[PDB]
Amino acid sequence: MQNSVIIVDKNGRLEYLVENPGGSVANSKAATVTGKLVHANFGTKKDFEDLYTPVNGSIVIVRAGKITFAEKVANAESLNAIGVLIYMDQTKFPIVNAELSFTGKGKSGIPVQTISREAAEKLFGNMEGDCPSDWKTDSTCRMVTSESKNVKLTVGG
Ligand code: NA
Ligand code: NA
Repeated sequence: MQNSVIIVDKNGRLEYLVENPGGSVANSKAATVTGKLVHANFGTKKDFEDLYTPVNGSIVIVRAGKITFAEKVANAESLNAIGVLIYMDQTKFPIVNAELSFTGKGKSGIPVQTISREAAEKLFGNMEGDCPSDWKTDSTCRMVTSESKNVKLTVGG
């Protein structure tokens, strides 16, 4: 279903293909979105409450775990995020059979994509701000993209 995660420079001339994930998120809306990438830990409600950066109008990246993918997306949707990236921090191997179950059996309101940990680590290289020690995640974790960088998420259909 031809998915792609791309870091685009705000000068409009440079971009860097992070990953074209072979796996698709079942019931994700098919679209392309571009904006800031904000790390929201696991995407739980408390994670979003303790977040400094407003996710409204931004792509959020979350770790798999604690809650379903649908609940992560539903919280990001509620806070007016434009897209969601999901990755596992405990393995390099990609998420398989990623799935979104919503009331009414419909799709997400925003594009949702699973990415490998290597892909997440690449995004973190273009991101600033150490993640809180309380998250108990890899030292490569970063919070928000630098001002000169946006993430272009494309989920195909
Ligand atoms: Na940014
Ligand atoms: Na849940």
